[PDB]
Formats: sequence, structure tokens, C-alpha cells
Amino acid sequence: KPQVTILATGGTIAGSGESAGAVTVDKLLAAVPAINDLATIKGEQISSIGSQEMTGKVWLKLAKRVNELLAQKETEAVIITHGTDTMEETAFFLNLTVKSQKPVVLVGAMRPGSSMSADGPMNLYNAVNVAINKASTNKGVVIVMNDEIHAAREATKLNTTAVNAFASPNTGKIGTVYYGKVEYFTQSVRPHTLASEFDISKIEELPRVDILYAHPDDTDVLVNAALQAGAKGIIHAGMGNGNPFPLTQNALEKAAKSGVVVARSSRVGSGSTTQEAEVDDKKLGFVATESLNPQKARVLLMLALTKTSDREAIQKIFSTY
Amino acid sequence: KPQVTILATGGTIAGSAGAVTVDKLLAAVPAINDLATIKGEQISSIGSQEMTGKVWLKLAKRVNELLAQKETEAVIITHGTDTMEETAFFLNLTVKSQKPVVLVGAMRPGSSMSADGPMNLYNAVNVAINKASTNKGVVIVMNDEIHAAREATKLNTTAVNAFASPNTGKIGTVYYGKVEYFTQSVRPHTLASEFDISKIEELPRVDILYAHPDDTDVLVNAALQAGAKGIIHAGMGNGNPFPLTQNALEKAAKSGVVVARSSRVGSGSTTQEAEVDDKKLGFVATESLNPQKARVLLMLALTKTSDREAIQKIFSTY
Amino acid sequence: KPQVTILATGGTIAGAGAVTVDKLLAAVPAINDLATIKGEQISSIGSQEMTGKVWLKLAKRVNELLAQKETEAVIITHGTDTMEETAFFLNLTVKSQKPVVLVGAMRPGSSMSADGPMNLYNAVNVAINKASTNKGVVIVMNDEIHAAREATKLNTTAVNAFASPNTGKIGTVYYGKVEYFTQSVRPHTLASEFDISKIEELPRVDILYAHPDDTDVLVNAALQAGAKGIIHAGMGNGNPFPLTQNALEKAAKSGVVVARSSRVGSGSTTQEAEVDDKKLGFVATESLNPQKARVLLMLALTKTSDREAIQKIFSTY
Amino acid sequence: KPQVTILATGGTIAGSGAGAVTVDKLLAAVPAINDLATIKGEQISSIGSQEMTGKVWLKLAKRVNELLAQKETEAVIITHGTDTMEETAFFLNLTVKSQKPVVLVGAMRPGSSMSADGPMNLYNAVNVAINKASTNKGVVIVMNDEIHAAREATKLNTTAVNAFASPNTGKIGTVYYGKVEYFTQSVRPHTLASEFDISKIEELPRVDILYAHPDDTDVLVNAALQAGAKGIIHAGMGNGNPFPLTQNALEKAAKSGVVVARSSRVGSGSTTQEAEVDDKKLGFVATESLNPQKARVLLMLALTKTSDREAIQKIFSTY
Repeated sequence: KPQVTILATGGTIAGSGESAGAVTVDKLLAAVPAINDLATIKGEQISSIGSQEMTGKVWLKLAKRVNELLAQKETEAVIITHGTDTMEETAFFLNLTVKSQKPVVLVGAMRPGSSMSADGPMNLYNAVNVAINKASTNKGVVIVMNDEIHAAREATKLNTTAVNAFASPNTGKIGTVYYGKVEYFTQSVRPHTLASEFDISKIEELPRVDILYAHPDDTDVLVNAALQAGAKGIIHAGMGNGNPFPLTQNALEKAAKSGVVVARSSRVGSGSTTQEAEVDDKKLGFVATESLNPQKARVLLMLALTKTSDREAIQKIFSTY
Repeated sequence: KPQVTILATGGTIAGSAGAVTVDKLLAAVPAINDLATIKGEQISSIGSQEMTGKVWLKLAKRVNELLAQKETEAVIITHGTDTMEETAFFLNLTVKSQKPVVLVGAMRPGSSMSADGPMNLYNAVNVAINKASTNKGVVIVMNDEIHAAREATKLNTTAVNAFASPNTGKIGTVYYGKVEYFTQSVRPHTLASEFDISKIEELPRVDILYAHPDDTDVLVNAALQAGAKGIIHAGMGNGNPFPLTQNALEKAAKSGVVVARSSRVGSGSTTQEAEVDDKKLGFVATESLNPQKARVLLMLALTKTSDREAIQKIFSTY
Repeated sequence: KPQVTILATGGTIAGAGAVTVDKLLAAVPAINDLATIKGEQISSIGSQEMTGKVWLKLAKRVNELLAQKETEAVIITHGTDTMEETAFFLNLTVKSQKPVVLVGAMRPGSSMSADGPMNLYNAVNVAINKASTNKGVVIVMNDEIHAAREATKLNTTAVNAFASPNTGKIGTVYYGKVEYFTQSVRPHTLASEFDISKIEELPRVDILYAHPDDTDVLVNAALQAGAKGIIHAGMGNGNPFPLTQNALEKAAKSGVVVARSSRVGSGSTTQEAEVDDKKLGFVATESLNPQKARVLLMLALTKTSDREAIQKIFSTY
Repeated sequence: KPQVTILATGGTIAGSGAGAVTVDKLLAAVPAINDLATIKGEQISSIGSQEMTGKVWLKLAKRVNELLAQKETEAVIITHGTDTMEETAFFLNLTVKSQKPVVLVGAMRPGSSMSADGPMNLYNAVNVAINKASTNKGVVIVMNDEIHAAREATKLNTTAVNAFASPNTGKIGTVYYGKVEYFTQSVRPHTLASEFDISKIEELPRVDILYAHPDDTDVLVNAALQAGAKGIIHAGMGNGNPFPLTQNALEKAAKSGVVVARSSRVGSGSTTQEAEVDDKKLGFVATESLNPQKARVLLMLALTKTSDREAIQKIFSTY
């Protein structure tokens, strides 16, 4: 039987009303007993928060612990139970810091376990089947939600409330899991996990990266406050294909000239924030984030800034990962 | 032939009438001359990422003047795609007419291979003159689709099919000029709007904040220092803030700056009675909009109230 | 408290004087706080077994119930496979503005994370909501309110399998909170010209699946079986293969109505594209899908077989 | 410069008013392509794609195989009608014995149209065809700035320029003013890895497709059997469910040695094994994550070497 550790970052995603190693994981196994037949489950309570309270300190603790567990010959896979709000940021961060080909599966629930028609039991059961599947090896970190397997690079929460809120808008799901039957149809061709250049093993604090939301009649004062608070990087969630308002652009130009990395993304939801469009990135000293979203671009810029603030090197990073 | 005015806000979206850029549109798409008697005016000459409240107010007041004219049957506005959704939503609540108002643009420049501007503009004229377009509210016509201004958004950076109505869908189609409606909005618009910008010179300042893990107080604080009258928070999932940011928004709301919760996710309602105690913190839930349109509705709300309850009713109505 | 009748067409989708409805109320007791529920069993079949006899029995019973002053709405529990056809049929045969809600479950009641309980609870909330009056027949699934005209099952297994690919949902229902954002502008229900009150059997209408190297033998077999109408699910914008076209032209000349739809899944099968409908004697189904176009053609054939009159029906409803 | 052949299956997809006149007219309409590649042209067929047949698929697959076996040929681009592009692309995806790019491209608007999509689609297709990352991606459809794997592609809309979709996955890449990026690749075997070889085949097996609905019939199953169908695709209700009368005729078909493969009318998702239909008892195949028209192509290929239920289920569970 495969040995799998469930790391809980918060409360139970499945069941309600109630020795693996963490009381939350004991309550999951009691609520979804079918998972005991699939894997020998150990549990740990890695953090004790809602995903809207996530911090870089928790991301570092989680990455280091996932790396320690998957370095163990006895451990086949890790499943992380996670709040849906920021699951895509944690998954993306682990996709570039986990140094293993063994499966890492993040899973959550859009409805509380106490709800009518709670999604957590099926999502967790499916997650365990994905974690133990031979084809999950070397797929990178995945999100399993609503019978779908999403590449961490591509995944996002695209809806506030729907059980089907997770999407991969620039690709689509890489696979399906239906009552535990796992089938992959595609795999990412963007480097992840072992192929990532990033190493957070010695890092205690990630670089500060702010995100700004672009609109008509925009401002310089939020760029200025990010600079004053010691931002190392700024993601600009631009209008359309990463376009700033002029007052904001002038402040971003000043930020870039001071050595703060300015990375253009978009508020729109999907598509690439492309190079050689309307913004003169080379003159103004900006990076184009291409086919990500602001919150995942922030994670990649945080990781980039652990070893470079050079525009050309960071553009290569955005054009590679 | 019906009389329609085309208001340009930038350059040509494709390729006498009273504006050289509209004359160029007519040269580029001469079939439109058989559909309508076209007059042209140049309201601004900017990319839509340069839009300001000043240009929104100038455009809305001029649309209101034109549609009050007995001879004028509809207005078409050519607009950059990046912020077309905000201008359309603003006009949807400030235009006091049932006559058609159609916004149109082009995801590819007029000089491009397979430029989308010619067909978009030709389809927009057909929608503007169609009998069924009356009392549909302001509409965006793109990629053979008719989108209610309330619902419409640019959802992709480059695709010719970048416009969508993620919470509904298109209200109709226009295919080589053939116009068909299948649905209509049941949210009040145009003539049924309470807002009146006829003597407004400047709109209230409303900032937008982008939420993420390890979020900050310093952008709330900078918005307050700059005289924000409202803040849209583009929250994580169902409008959730990071704690440090929440505490700064609570301070902002106690100071009498309206805080309205939206979402960064892209679709769905930022709901009341979820994980945020809006009544205790003094916030508004923006429900089924997006941050950029929620900002437009809060800017209009603030022209007549800063009361949390009154503004929640505005979000739960429009 | 409002009085609602639940009509069951199969078993229980979750977990009065119908045992199946009693089991629903046992499975989702919160519904008893929302409404006084009466229950009837109209059929006891999977939706892949549906027939025109069951559609007619259901429509006439819905009409009787909604004519009662005491009855505020009807909810019908239905298999997902053919819910869109039943909903569309009722949308043109229910002579009332009172809410008619179809609901089902993509996962059996016995499954982990069964969707039936929340779907049914949401369906009752929609059925009793003031704003649901005169919206036409709706499908309520996965927190979404879909117009019967526009609704289709688009996925084999997903709980989010229902969609309105040419519009979108007309509203939402989240933990019982009901909000409409749009309504259909196509006439329905009380405004429908159709009347099935004394109809015992619907006209036969076959559906053909177009592809390269297509055949005439399925057209020919539909004709031999007494088809009154044929829906052709054509390639792209309703295009037939030549051999098939020739057989359809023959079918139309014989007085069997040929209506062009598409296999693609969304969009209009338009007039004035590559097929000369007027010369070949065909109808273009426009913005439907083959399974709903079959329903509208079956109802059309209750009053006419005239190509012009049937085109107007497709261009109206 | 890279040498690419354009095979035209019909008229010009771009423009209005070498080796084939249609390709000469494409190059006159989109001259930027001459900067990218040395283009040769051939007129392989002269039809709208609604008139496609297995004879034309065989001709096309054999000619693509000959051209890609040429050391100097980098890639083939095939201009094709949108209606049945997905069927031709899926057929080539299992019969082209090469990793060199094969790109199918078309236009949802005629080249004479306002805002014709052909010029940019064709320009993009040439950039995909000459991209080194396009090697061993399988046969692809390039439409509307998107790169779709042939296995996953379908036309999902009647008229939209964005009518192409990959509903079970998503596009494998993007091409935006010629800039080619891949994000994913199919993990299902294709092209050089496929077991099928049509080199000796002059005629493909007959496979009919049936459209399921309430109050369904047996007479279309019966007519397919009488016409000598070797296979039937059943486009079932929901997860591939038949009406009972139709199921009884399909069971008779299967007993008579005609292969019955269950698909779905719905548009997306898997027609799964071990659902409500007892496939092993009734002698049916479940087509899983395809659609009826692509399931037809795979069944036609399967029938060139076997009619065994178990072997054909393995084919559908593999490709």
C-alpha cells in the first residue's frame, strides 16, 4: 500500500462532527474511510489558518517540509489540504521549489464539509487516487478539484462560489479523476519541480512583491507606497494586454530606475501579457510576465528576486517557467 | 436611412461626416453608408488605458444631448478595448434614453492581417439601427456578439474573442449584420437609473486594491491619504481580505471612506453573509460585478451617498 | 407557506402521497420549512427511457396543477440525460406564468458529495421566488438557473454539466438565495401557440448525425418508418454530405419536414449560408441544438407541415 | 530557408481576386509567408469539407507520408474546410509516420469577407509548421491564434471565428502574430507511435453514427446493418445511454459482428466504462474521452485490423 502524508494547512475540508499524526487528518479519514483502503495515511498540521491568511513564512515551512517528506524512501506522495482562495499561489510556489518527481497534490472544498452536497469528500478521495497513480510521477504539483487535475502553472480559482471554480484558462486540465479513476491527457512542457533553478532551502524570508490593480484615472500613490515599504518587485495588473495609465507608468518607470523590478501582467483573467506590444519594456526597464496571472506572476517574481534583479534575467525566467 | 452619430474616443478601429477619423471609418467600411446617415464627432483622441472621469463625463453628457435630438436614432462610440467595459457601464447608468448606445472596438489594429475592426463596426451599425436594440441598455458589440454593459468584460489580453459576459452570456448575436436578441438584462439601466451626471465636473476618487497572501496596509493608507472616497478591494476567492489589510479597510470605513468588497477571481458574486461580517466592519459586498465595474458603480453611488446601507442597496439593485 | 407540488419522473435524486417525494423530504428536511410540499409519481424511469407519452402526461398534469389557485409552482425531479428535452417541451406547452422547475443530480444520492440535496433545496427556493414568475420553464442545477430554451447537458459526468451555450444562465441560486440577471425575450409558456391538451401521440421526428462519406439509408429508413420530420445534425453550420442532401430533398418533396441543425454544440444553424433552404424545401433551426429542434418540430407538426410556417416557428420560439 | 508544402483540399482560405494555383493565390494574398519558408503547393482535392470521404483521407495521408519522408521537407500545411477539419486531423494523427509538423488550417469567414480570418490563420500556421518545438506534437489544428492537438480538437460553434475548442483539455499552445509557444503536449500516442498503417488500404470500413433521443428507434441501426456497416458509433444521451428499443437493436448488431462503440451527443467528457451500460455483457466498446465523429475515425482505423471487442476497447483506452 502506498505511504502518503496529508499536510493540513487549516481545518477539515471534508466531513463534519468528527493517531495518523494530526487530529484534522484523523477527522478526514473518519469522514472518508474509503481512503484507508488506498494508502497508509500519515498526517501533520503544518499551519492552522484560512488560505486568505497565508504568508511567505508558511510557504517556506511547507516547501521545506514537502522536500523532507519526499526525500524519504518510504514516502510516495504528499497531499496538502488547502483553502481554495490562495491554493493556486501555494501550488505554483511548490511547483518551483519542490525538488522531487513524486506527486504533490493540493485539494480543497468550495463548500464547507457541514454543507448539503459538500464537495470535499469526493475531492479528497479523488486527490488520494491522483497522489498514488503511477502517471502522476513527474507531472509537477497539481490541484485536484471537481473531478479535474490542473497543472499548478496553469491553475486558478476563476469563480467566487462554484464547485467548478478551478480552471486552467490558458490550457485546460491535464487530466481527469472520476470516482478515483485517474487519466492524464496532457502534461506541461514548462519546467517545474526538479527542472526549477530555485532553491528556498536556506531562505527565511521571501522578497516583498506588491500587486497593483490598473484602471482609468489611475494613480502614482500606490506605486509610491510599495516603494516606501521596500517592495523589491511590483506586479502591475494592467488594462487589457498589460497597459498602464500614464501617471502610473511614470511612477513604475521611477520604481524600475531605483532597482525595483516592474513586471507587467493583466487584470483581464486569461492570455499572455506579451513582449513588444504597446509598452516599451526595454526603454522603461519592465518585464512582461506573458501567460500567467498577477498572483502567480507575484510568486515567480518573489522567487526570481532571491537571486537577481536584472531585467533581462528576470524576463528569461518569465519566458521559461 | 436612420441618422446615427459615431463618437470616436481614439483613432480609427478600421482601415463630410464632421470628424476626420469617422470619415476614415466610412472610407474603410463603405457598406455602412447604405445602412445609415452617419455624422461623426471626436470626443477624445486617446488609447482607452488613458481614459479619465473627465472624458467619461464629456462623453455621457454629449450622448444625452444627441439622443434628446428627434432626428438622432442611435449613437455608436468607437473605443479602445482595454477599458471599453468601464465606459459602457458608466454610460449604462448615466444615459437617460432608451435609444441604442453601442460601443465597439478592435482587438487587432486596422493595418493588421485579419483586422476585426471592419466587421465589428459594420455589425455595430446594424445593432444600433435594429428595432430590438431599443431599451436593451448600453451594449458592447464585438466578435458577432451583443453584450449587456452590466455583464460585459474583456477576459483575454489579445484574442479577437476577448469580450465575454462571464456571469450571464451575450444577450444577442449579430452575424453579417443580422441582429437577434435572446435575452435582456432585468437589472435597471439607462432611463431607470437614479444617477444624474448632468452638472458633475469630477467623479469621486475610488481606488482598487489587489489582494494576495502576505498583504499590506500601506496601499489602503496611501489611498486614504490621496483622498479616496471609496475603495474597491479585489479580494481572494469570495471577496476575502488578508488580516492586516482588513484592519486598514475597517479604519478606512470608520473614517467614512466606503469600502466595497469585490474579487480578483474573474466571475461570480462577492456575496453578503459569507466569511466577512460586512455589517460589523462597515463594508459593502459588490455581488455580481467585477472590481473595475464595481469601481464605476461606487463612483456613481458617492455622487449621492456615503451611507453603507444605501450603497449596499445600490449594489443589490444595479 | 407556499404550496408546491413535486412531480417525480424516476427515483430519488437525494438520499404528500408519493413515497418517492416522502423520501426526498426525509433526505432534505429544510425544504419543509420553505413550502407545504405535495408529491406525485408521473413515471418511474431513467430519463434515457423518456417518450412522448410521458411528456404529454407530465405537461397535462402540470397544466391541471398550475390552474389550481392553491398551487404556486411545480418542481419536477428528472434524469439529467434528457432533462433539456422535457424542459423545452414544457416551456412551449405549459399555459401558465407560475414557476416550473426541473431539477436532477449528476451523482446518485448514495454517492460521496451527492449534488441532489443542494440542487433540490435550490430548486424549491427558485420555485417559490416572486421573481421566478413568467421566466418560462427553468432548469436549476449547480447553483444556476437556466432558461429551458437555452439549457443543454454539455458534459457526460461533471456536476457542472448543464450550460446555456448561446446565452448563459438567466440567474443564480446560492444556498437558496435567488437572483435573476436576465430573462428570455423568446415567447414561452402562456404565450406559446401550442396546445397538447387533447393530443395523445406526438409526430415522429428522427435525428440524423452528419459526417464525411455520409449515407442516404438513414433518411430512407426514417421515411419508411413514417417520420413526419427529420432533424439533420449537420457538419459546421448545418451542412449535409451530397448523397444525404439528395435524400433529404426527396424527403422534403414527399411532405416530411427537414429541419437543419448542427452536430457542433453551439451557435445558430443559419438561413442564407451555404444551403439554399427555400430551393431544397428545408427549415433552418437557427439558435437551438438537434435534440431541442426535434421538440419544436414535433410541436410544429401538431399544427402545420408548411415549410414557411415552420420556418416562422423556428424564427419565433 | 525551411521547405514546406501546402496541400490544398479545396479553394483559397485567404485572399480574393507554387506547384498549384490555389497556393499561388494564397502566397499573393499573404506575401509575408515567403519570408518564412520556401513554399511548394499541391491541389490534393477540390471540395468543401462537408464533401470529404475516406478516399480523400487515404490519398492525403499517403501523400503527407511521402512528403515528410523527403529529407528536404520540414513540414506539411493542409488548407481545409472547417466543418470536418477535426476528422481529417484525427485521421492523419494516427496514420502519419513522422514527427515532422503537420498543420491543418482554415477560415471561418471566406477570404472575400470583411475581417477575413484566413490570412492570419495561414500566416500563423506557417510559423507553427517551421517551429522546432512543433516536432512530435502530433497533427495540430491552428485557428484563431491557438494550437489544438488533433486528438482533442473540435469545431464547437457554427459561425464564430473562435469555433475551434479542445473541450476535454484546452489548446496545447498559442501563436500570436507568428510567435509560437507550447504550454502542454498530448500524452496519448500519435503519429510515429501509432500502430495503424493505411499504406496498403484503398477503402476504409463503413462506420455509421446514430443520434440518440427520447422515444428513439431501431430502424436506423437496422438500415446501417443492411448497408454493411462494420461499426456503429452511438451518440448516446448523457454518459452514452441508449433508449431501450435502440439498445436491443445495437445488441443484435454486436451479436452479428458489427462493432458498437458508445459515445455521447453532449459535447464533452468521457463516455465511460462501468457506468449504466453493461458493455461486456452487450458486447459494446466505450469510446471514453472522444466525440462521435472522432470516435468514428478511430473505429474505422481499428476495423482495418480487428473486430474483437476487447482489442478495440484497448485501442479506445490507448489513443
